[PDB]
Amino acid sequence: MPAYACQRPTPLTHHNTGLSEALEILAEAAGFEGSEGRLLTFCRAASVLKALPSPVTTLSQLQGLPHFGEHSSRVVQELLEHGVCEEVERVRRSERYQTMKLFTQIFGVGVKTADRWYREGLRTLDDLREQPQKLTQQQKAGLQHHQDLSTPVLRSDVDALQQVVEEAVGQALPGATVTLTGGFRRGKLQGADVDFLITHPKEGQEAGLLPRVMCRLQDQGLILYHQHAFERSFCIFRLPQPGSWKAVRVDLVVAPVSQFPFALLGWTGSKLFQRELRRFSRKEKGLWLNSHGLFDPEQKTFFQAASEEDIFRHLGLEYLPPEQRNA
DNA sequence: CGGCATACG
DNA sequence: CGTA
DNA sequence: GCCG
Ligand SMILES: O=c1ccn([C@@H]2O[C@H](COP(=O)(O)NP(=O)(O)OP(=O)(O)O)[C@@H](O)[C@H]2O)c(=O)[nH]1
Ligand SMILES: [Cl-]
Ligand SMILES: [Cl-]
Ligand SMILES: [Mg+2]
Ligand SMILES: [Mg+2]
Ligand code: NA
Repeated sequence: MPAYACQRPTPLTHHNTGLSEALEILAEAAGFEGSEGRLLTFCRAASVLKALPSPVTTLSQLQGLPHFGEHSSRVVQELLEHGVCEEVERVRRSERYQTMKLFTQIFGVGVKTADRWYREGLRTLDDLREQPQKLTQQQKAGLQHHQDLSTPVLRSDVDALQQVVEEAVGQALPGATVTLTGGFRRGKLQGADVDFLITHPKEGQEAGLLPRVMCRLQDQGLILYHQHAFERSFCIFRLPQPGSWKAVRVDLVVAPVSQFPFALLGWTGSKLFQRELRRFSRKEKGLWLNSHGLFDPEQKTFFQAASEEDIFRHLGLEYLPPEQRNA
């Protein structure tokens, strides 16, 4: 078992679901308290279990696994012995955890805002609605649309949405393309949103594209919310339903075709996979990775990539398809 | 102990 | 600060 | 919280 998640296949479904979900509660709770290091260890421990070829049935099977020390091992031990971990249940039940979870789920609210509101005594969505003066326009939208946005987007929803985006993109710039990325590209059957990557085969033609796309979508009546030169858009989209419609989150990003492999890798995730891949690049290979490129700071040169495969090869890593990046 | 991914709106 |  |  290698120490970095980008060094091993992680499938979407696996053999240690209950154990990884318990560790991810502790990870989440760590984040709500601002402990990014603890969050990372619990996420990595969880992810290690996702990568195992069979269920953990005894504590000894943790020996030598990376990211399992005293704390994570005890969590697993208790689940194996009793079916529950007391620390985990205590977190689940706590007012702090439940309210930070509820508040950070709102589009436009992060940990810092949730925490402030929590300290101010606020606890429910209706608490927030009563004092609407204190909300940003983004948060107002997030709160109005919260019920719809809390329902999963279905894979079976995605194609219709992609078609609508393609129509607008084609008018904005003939020849421009739309690629499904994010969780659905990793094989998820549901998601919190739909993430699309846009480019054009002629380098440079994509400059100024996203505002054109957004204005067209808004003219079609499809945009319930968006922030408006830019290259990322975080929207709320109108998605048809039987006799009605629902709000869904849609992310759009534009990249030049030279950067497309880096953007595709970066947006396809998982989020933990990308963090680990970047950490690996920098700490093991001395190369700086982001969604735009891969930089050698000694030669002061960028690696040209024509494919994700190129990028894995330049990092000396075995290729992982998107389905195996579910760290 | 230091480090923990990296960027855009 | 928010967001991916 | 864990790794190197
Ligand atoms: O903090 C982040 C968030 C997101 N991302 C990158 O952006 C991608 C989409 O970010 P996302 O929030 O849409 N998550 P996703 O994996 O699609 O699952 P879901 O919750 O169902 O939408 C993620 O999969 C990462 O590749 C980051 O790199 N860092
Ligand atoms: Cl589906
Ligand atoms: Cl980036
Ligand atoms: Mg997504
Ligand atoms: Mg997204
Ligand atoms: Na939020």
